[PDB]
Amino acid sequence: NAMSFRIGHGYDVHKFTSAKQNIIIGGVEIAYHLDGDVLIHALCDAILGALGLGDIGKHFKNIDSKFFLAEIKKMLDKKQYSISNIDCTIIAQAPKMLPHIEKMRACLANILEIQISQINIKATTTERLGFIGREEGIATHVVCLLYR
Amino acid sequence: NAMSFRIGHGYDVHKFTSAKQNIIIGGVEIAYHLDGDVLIHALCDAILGALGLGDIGKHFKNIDSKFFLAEIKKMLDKKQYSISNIDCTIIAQAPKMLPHIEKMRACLANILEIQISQINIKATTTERLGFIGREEGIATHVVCLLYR
Amino acid sequence: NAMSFRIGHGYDVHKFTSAKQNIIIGGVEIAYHLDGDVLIHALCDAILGALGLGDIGKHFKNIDSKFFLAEIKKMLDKKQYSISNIDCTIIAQAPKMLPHIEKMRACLANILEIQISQINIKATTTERLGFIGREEGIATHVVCLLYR
Ligand SMILES: [Cl-]
Ligand code: NA
Ligand code: NA
Ligand code: NA
Repeated sequence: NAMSFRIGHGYDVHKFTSAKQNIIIGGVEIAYHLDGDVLIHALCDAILGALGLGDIGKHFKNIDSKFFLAEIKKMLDKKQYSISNIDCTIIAQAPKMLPHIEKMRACLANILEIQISQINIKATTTERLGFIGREEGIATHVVCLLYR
Repeated sequence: NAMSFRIGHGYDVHKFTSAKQNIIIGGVEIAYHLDGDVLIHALCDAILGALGLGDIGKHFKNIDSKFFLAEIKKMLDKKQYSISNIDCTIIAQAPKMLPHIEKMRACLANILEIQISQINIKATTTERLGFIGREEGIATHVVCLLYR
Repeated sequence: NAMSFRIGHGYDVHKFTSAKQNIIIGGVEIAYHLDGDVLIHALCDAILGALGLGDIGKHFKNIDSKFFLAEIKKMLDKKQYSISNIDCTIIAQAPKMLPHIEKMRACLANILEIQISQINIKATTTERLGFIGREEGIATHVVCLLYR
């Protein structure tokens, strides 16, 4: 017989939220900001993308994003596709990703039950240009290849 | 025997054109702006990309973009490749895409003569950052996988 | 038997460096600016990406970028994968790429020892929006598909 391959692509952006002092109003103290895991998000998007399932939005807060990834792993099995490989590009002026990347790979390879060598995570910069260069936020691109 | 797979990638950007009142000059009324379907454009690019055909520019105005997509469908057949699947990411702060996405999928699946499940369209935002966050325009990323 | 496919994705950005007159300080003349091949860079990233090898950074200045591409060609052989095809999107408001693209394709197809038709290079614009629209720099997206 023959086999089937499918590509997904996720893209996500996270805006940094500056922490600023809590304020009192009408005598009550309100902590504020002025959550989302950008990579796992783009990754879920890529996988549902490859499957013609739309995005994470079609299927669904403060729960560890790892959970969602685990639900996507199940949806993946029900559709009877496997991961061939995953490639990730984190785009950030900062923080510095390099120290944490292998941890990310092990973490996700585990949840997804593939080999570390089947999921690549690299980080680049915009060279201080655009909203990412000004450190207003970060983005990630994910591509996945699925097989049956 | 064996089979062949090929990846394309399109990327397109559309700048919004503000509608502003018509002006008279030298006594003649001139309507102005201060056309392109961004998705079908990136999509054509991805397909010609996968085939080593360059871009839509290598092969060619106000004609419905669906037409071009139909010519790309023919070029695809002459090269004897088929679509495995297509993944699309629309990047926009607005308008709101969600209501129109299924229409897009049906429309394009039809022209391309594949299953709706073979073409995925998702929409994300830049979270109000960069030119897209300021609503100056929109972009789309397309990836396609082709087989023989 | 069966075969294996793998996707890579590279993304690179280059900031233009304005040439401005040399300055003298403490009586010594210092030439300054206020190097990297963006495409070959994203391309290497895509290939190492597909292989679960991280990025060019994991494996390594003023040497012709073609060299690095040639080392990536060797790493590719040691892992025993082949290029199915490569798709490149150069994002620039300028300079004008169109005249130089075929040269790029021949150059890289040669080093990589594949057919010109196996590597596609297209160029688009941001329509004068964002850092690329303001001509502050350029980016490239590469996707590659590898087989065994
Ligand atoms: Cl900007
Ligand atoms: Na799809
Ligand atoms: Na190609
Ligand atoms: Na990989």
